[PDB]
Amino acid sequence: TTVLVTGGAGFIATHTDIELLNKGYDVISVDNYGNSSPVALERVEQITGKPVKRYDGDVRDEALMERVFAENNIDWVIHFAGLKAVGESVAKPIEYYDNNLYSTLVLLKVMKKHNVKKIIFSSSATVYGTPKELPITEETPTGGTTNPYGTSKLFQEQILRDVHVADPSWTIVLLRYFNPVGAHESGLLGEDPKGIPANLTPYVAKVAVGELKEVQVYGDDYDTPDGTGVRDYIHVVDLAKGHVAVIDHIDKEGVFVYNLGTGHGYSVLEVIKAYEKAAGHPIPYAIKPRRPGDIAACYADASKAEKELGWKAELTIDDMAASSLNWQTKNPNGF
Amino acid sequence: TTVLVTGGAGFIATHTDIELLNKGYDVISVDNYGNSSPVALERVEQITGKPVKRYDGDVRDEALMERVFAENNIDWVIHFAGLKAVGESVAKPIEYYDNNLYSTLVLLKVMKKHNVKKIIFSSSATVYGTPKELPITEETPTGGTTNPYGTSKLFQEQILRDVHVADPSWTIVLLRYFNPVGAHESGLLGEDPKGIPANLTPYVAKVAVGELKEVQVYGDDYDTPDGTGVRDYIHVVDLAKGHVAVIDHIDKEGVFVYNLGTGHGYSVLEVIKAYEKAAGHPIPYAIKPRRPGDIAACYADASKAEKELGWKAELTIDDMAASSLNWQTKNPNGF
Ligand SMILES: NC(=O)c1ccc[n+]([C@@H]2O[C@H](COP(=O)([O-])OP(=O)(O)OC[C@H]3O[C@@H](n4cnc5c(N)ncnc54)[C@H](O)[C@@H]3O)[C@@H](O)[C@H]2O)c1
Ligand SMILES: NC(=O)c1ccc[n+]([C@@H]2O[C@H](COP(=O)([O-])OP(=O)(O)OC[C@H]3O[C@@H](n4cnc5c(N)ncnc54)[C@H](O)[C@@H]3O)[C@@H](O)[C@H]2O)c1
Ligand SMILES: O=c1ccn([C@@H]2O[C@H](COP(=O)(O)OP(=O)(O)O[C@H]3O[C@H](CO)[C@@H](O)[C@H](O)[C@H]3O)[C@@H](O)[C@H]2O)c(=O)[nH]1
Ligand SMILES: O=c1ccn([C@@H]2O[C@H](COP(=O)(O)OP(=O)(O)O[C@H]3O[C@H](CO)[C@@H](O)[C@H](O)[C@H]3O)[C@@H](O)[C@H]2O)c(=O)[nH]1
Repeated sequence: TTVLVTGGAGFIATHTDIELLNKGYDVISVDNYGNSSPVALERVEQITGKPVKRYDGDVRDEALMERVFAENNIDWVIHFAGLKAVGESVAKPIEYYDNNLYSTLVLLKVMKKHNVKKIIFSSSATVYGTPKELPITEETPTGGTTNPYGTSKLFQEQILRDVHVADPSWTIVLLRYFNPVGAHESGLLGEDPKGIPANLTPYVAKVAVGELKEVQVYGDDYDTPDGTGVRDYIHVVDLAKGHVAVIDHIDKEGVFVYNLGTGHGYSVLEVIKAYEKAAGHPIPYAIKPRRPGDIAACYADASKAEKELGWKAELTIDDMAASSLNWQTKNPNGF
Repeated sequence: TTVLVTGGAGFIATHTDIELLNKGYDVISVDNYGNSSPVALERVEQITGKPVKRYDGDVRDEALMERVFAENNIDWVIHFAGLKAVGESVAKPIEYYDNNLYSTLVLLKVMKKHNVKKIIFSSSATVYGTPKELPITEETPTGGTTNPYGTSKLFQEQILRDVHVADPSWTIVLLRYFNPVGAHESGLLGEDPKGIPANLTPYVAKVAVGELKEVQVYGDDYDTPDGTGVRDYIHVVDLAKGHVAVIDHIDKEGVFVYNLGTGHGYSVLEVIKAYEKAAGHPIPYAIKPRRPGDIAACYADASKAEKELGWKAELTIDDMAASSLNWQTKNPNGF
């Protein structure tokens, strides 16, 4: 079984690539390295002793995607390629919509043309907006999105649902990830965005090891116990394993929806404290204004994925922080 | 004042082009003639005695759109370019999403780059789905869309709203058209799609003049008085005049929303009867199964546009049918 992994050099993709290769799948990557390094795929190969067939370029490049499908016999696609910062999306809506919607559309066109009709889409807790109830289930209504990123994910979900209406031989798996953190136990791979990290934990990891000065806490006036945002952090290895469980268990047509989270919510301040415990020293932080697009609190009821896929994310916030720092200590400037 | 009219050779665009030119605006067209003829723009020029500067090609062609903006000093854009059949959209979602979303995204990118920040978007009563109340106002909730076409219009509305969040110097006018019908009084221009017409009235006009055999009535089991779909038909000339009223009256930043309809709903059977009255003979029809994506009934409360723009659509269903047949009798195979 061959899996095409778009954005295949990114944070969640590289961890997924490991888990797929360890389970004897063959893996192909396409990535434009806008938020990642080609060295990450070298590390996947190092960890697994298995090849990743690498293509360099943009998922919106129809000629490139045509080559990918013409040169390979692909069974499944996992579509990670996307821009993913809630705050940046509010400021750069067209960059987000172009990248995120048009990558999906070009990919679907090529997949249809080659009759490859099994996709896992990297969707997001952001599709629930300000959650109608907590914890969030797959029955919690979507919509009320607060930022173009989240809107783009909900749009993409609908586009995919409409592909299945028009051709019900498709298998569409909408995985709504919550907030992955951490690194493969080896410390040879981890989260390495380009520029200043937009996500909380890679920023915190850099402050812990002295590569950035001060954690910027975006808002302390949310309707949460300590005022800072609450999220369901999931170890990136657990999330990666979730993808293998889908491909292991779903071999029929249909639209399938799963929340992938732990069910444990942690505030920003609690995350910093988990890193302080892992580092053995204070990590400087400052209270800053709210970031546009952020909501107060979201976390998952992932019962459905446990029942249907046999999968649960049990690595802890301490496992996340420790594995993160292990990577960052060994690789303080990343790749 | 120069207006770029994308889809500028289409049904509603060509009527709008006339009304703009008669009011002393300068008009530029870009169209790929997927559902129209270049001859239509010759007829606009004939009617008005004014030029239409013509570009041939696709709004998704960034190099073409760059040329359009580099070669001309554009004040306003009216974005008509789109695929527009509810039923076809259910069967061809990716064609619809690609054409409709990516044309908009390429256009916005170029407009931003040239600091042209005034747009009228051709939106649709379909954004209301199955209407929460009748008649529909601009306060009627959107969503519940029943077909990828309608979904694509609601998506585009949100993309445009997000452009204004990111740069509130924009003027965004979302015009939700109901169902335009009819032809310029000259009969030298009218509705001329390529292929078998997907809309009701061009099909009915062709059956009336013997160019098609039988009106296909899609469903007679809707929750309406006679069982057939109910719509708010608006004379295409009134709708065209609505666009001039926007540009005449709105010269400030902001997001502005208008329903453009008559407030008079007519069933399919009533439309056929209006054409029979205009033709002076029966027009054969048959009851057929429902078309995917169609809803029972929608019509507009257009009070807001009357107050804010001084505009009302008062041409009648008889004016629509008669002007339609006048065009079709003079041009039985269109252009
Ligand atoms: N918290 C999370 O990190 C989280 C949660 C839910 C969903 N997601 C989604 O999961 C996916 C992956 O997230 P991640 O944390 O691994 O981010 P990431 O930035 O590390 O990975 C995405 C990758 O896609 C690549 N890419 C982006 N657009 C591309 C394009 N047009 N063509 C080719 N390559 C492109 C980037 O270069 C990068 O390697 C994204 O779609 C994201 O929205 C992430
Ligand atoms: N009842 C109606 O007809 C109605 C109601 C509400 C909204 N609308 C919207 O109004 C607009 C115009 O409707 P119309 O009835 O004039 O249809 P139309 O098909 O006559 O006009 C649209 C035009 O756009 C052109 N076009 C389509 N995609 C293009 C692309 N990518 N690049 C260049 N040109 C392209 C076509 O060739 C055509 O000339 C559409 O966006 C439609 O969705 C129509
Ligand atoms: O430097 C930072 C970064 C973040 N935060 C806060 O930390 C929390 C998590 O923020 P972040 O890591 O930016 O993640 P989210 O915005 O919750 O979004 C992530 O999680 C979503 C699913 O929940 C994914 O879809 C997104 O792609 C991914 O970026 C939020 O409360 C932020 O306000 C800070 O205080 N400082
Ligand atoms: O051959 C036909 C065509 C249509 N209908 C019916 O006639 C009505 C109008 O149909 P149609 O002309 O296809 O228009 P709509 O589907 O209502 O959509 C039009 O009106 C929308 C705004 O209401 C626009 O956004 C769309 O682009 C435009 O195609 C509907 O009840 C249809 O079921 C028939 O019975 N036979």
